[PDB]
Amino acid sequence: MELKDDDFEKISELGAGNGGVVFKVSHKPSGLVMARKLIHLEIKPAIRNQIIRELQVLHECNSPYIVGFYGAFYSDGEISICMEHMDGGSLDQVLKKAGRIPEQILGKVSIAVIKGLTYLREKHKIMHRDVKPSNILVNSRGEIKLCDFGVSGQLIDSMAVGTRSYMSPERLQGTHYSVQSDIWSMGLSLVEMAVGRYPIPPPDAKELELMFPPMAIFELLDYIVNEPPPKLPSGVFSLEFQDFVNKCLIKNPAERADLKQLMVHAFIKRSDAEEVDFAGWLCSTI
Ligand SMILES: Nc1ncnc2c1ncn2[C@@H]1O[C@H](COP(=O)(O)OP(=O)(O)NP(=O)(O)O)[C@@H](O)[C@H]1O
Ligand SMILES: O=C(NOCCO)c1oc2ccncc2c1Nc1ccc(C2CC2)cc1F
Ligand SMILES: [Mg+2]
Repeated sequence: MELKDDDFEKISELGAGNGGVVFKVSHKPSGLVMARKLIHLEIKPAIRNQIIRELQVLHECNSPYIVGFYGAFYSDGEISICMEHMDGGSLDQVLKKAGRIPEQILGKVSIAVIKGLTYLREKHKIMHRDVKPSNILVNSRGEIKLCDFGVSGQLIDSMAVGTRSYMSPERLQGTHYSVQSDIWSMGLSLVEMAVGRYPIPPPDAKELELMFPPMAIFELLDYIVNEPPPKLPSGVFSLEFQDFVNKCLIKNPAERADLKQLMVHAFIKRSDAEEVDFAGWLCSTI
């Protein structure tokens, strides 16, 4: 069935970001609750068609690890993407209430992200391009799914920054980037979720014993691309987790681990085995 603007009705607002705003909406004709992302773009009907046309491949993106697609259309200066409402929000949100995320959970998240990136790569030749905690959604059935990935080339072009980059050093420095870049974004996200805050600059020895100003733009990018990469603090994380993220945060994208390798890494194999009531822990956390 086709989706259109008048067939919808706002329930609440799920939040916004750089460029987009997302509503919890009811699709009157189906009765389905959906998340509707609106993206403001002043753009000629020729390209706004190609964008909508390119977004249709989302209908073919079905995975337990990828957020469901209902449909996409253009309204009034805004292209809408309608998707599965994830009643548990983004890991960004859960990080806020949770403070830290237990290594055991993170291992479950890691599994989802890898399988999800793998799905997008293997079955669609799509790289994510924007991996961070807010584009990893969770729900009450304990599912973990990726969203806001780079399906439509033209949309990418039409959106052509903030105070926190999850961009790999190679992408910060040029155009010489690709799927390895997502691995970095993951690594960083995990360290952030692991620790409780954005890992750059790394915490003082003090700040660490405590757990257990905001940087200038250039000052931060200059760190990412030129200082050694962040690390899980010794001691309170398994040696396997530490190696996992260290492999993700290698500065040279060709030396950096790839999806193949991470999938059979000690940490993943170990997390695969662990009995974790992710669902139970999530709701407990809310
Ligand atoms: N499908 C969804 N279901 C439930 N909540 C969602 C969904 N999509 C987005 N959200 C929420 O809406 C918030 C803002 O979404 P979004 O416009 O994509 O930007 P962001 O990921 O928060 N930050 P940014 O990537 O810098 O724009 C997210 O943090 C989620 O909490
Ligand atoms: O959200 C994006 N950027 O977030 C900044 C907004 O504040 C985004 O950037 C894209 C670039 C190219 N094609 C698509 C998207 C896309 N959005 C998107 C992609 C996939 C899905 C799957 C159905 C769940 C949902 C989406 F909303
Ligand atoms: Mg987003």
